[PDB]
Amino acid sequence: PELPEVETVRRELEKRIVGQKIISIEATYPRMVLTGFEQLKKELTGKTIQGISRRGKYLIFEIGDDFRLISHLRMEGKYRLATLDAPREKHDHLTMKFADGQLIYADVRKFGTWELISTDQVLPYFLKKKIGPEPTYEDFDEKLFREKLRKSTKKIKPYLLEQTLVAGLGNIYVDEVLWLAKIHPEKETNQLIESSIHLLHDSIIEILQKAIKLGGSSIRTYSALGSTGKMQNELQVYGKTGEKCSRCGAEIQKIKVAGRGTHFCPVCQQK
DNA sequence: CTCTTTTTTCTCG
DNA sequence: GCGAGAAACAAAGA
Ligand SMILES: Nc1ncnc2[nH]c(S)nc12
Ligand SMILES: [Zn+2]
Repeated sequence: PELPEVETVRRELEKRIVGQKIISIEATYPRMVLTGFEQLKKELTGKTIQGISRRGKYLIFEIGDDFRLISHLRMEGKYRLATLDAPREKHDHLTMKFADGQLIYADVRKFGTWELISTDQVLPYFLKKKIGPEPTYEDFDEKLFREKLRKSTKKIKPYLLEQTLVAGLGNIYVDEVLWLAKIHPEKETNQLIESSIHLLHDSIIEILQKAIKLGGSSIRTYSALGSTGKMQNELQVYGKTGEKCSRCGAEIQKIKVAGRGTHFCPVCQQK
């Protein structure tokens, strides 16, 4: 998932599991708990979920006053709220069991991670990761964004994907943002003019906030939190290779940029 | 059978 | 410090 999908999961979890006491925690893939599974099971069993927050693409469970469980879903991670008697599915790895149901984490590729850290170590954790600002008008300052772009010779798409200029863009939304802002993904950032940077800054906020409002992109929408998204119906370029651009009518092209599949309109996004 | 395709963090030169 | 490519892993399609 990208930031809008993670935010959708966050909202659903906030509505449903806040106030729930964890009865037990089980793992079939304990290796994904980077801070140690037995240690996490010992610390969190019997504790109450107080809230769910998010930073970039990271989900943060607030459990008791002193613990935070940092979860990253990476490429394919999925949570679901299931009955206590629900059968196990092939790629289910972890479960938090409550008195009236359970929260199951599944991940085909086993890339997702869990890390148990203390409340006062959350802000240093994200400082160490060098995560950039949230994509909001309040936190995403265009003036610093402009200065960072001016100083670099990096290509705009991979630089945006680094999460340092702004947090939360992944392959789908970076392609969508660059098409909306009429910028070629291989454009060197120090070549961008002030007006293009302004459009890019606002397009990042607008696309991500629209995707959040629509419940994220669910191209494969089934039996998991955040699966009822409608943003996939609003995609203009991502996965639209060979289809026509809604603005000019040229065919959308797919290329490889820094190892990622990249979808763009060659007319609207001049090299 | 092989090769390619689908977030983060590393090695290598 | 940099870019390129690989690594973690599983599965589907050409
Ligand atoms: N954390 C990242 N660093 C570099 N490139 C990236 N592409 C995506 S998606 N995430 C990252
Ligand atoms: Zn176009």
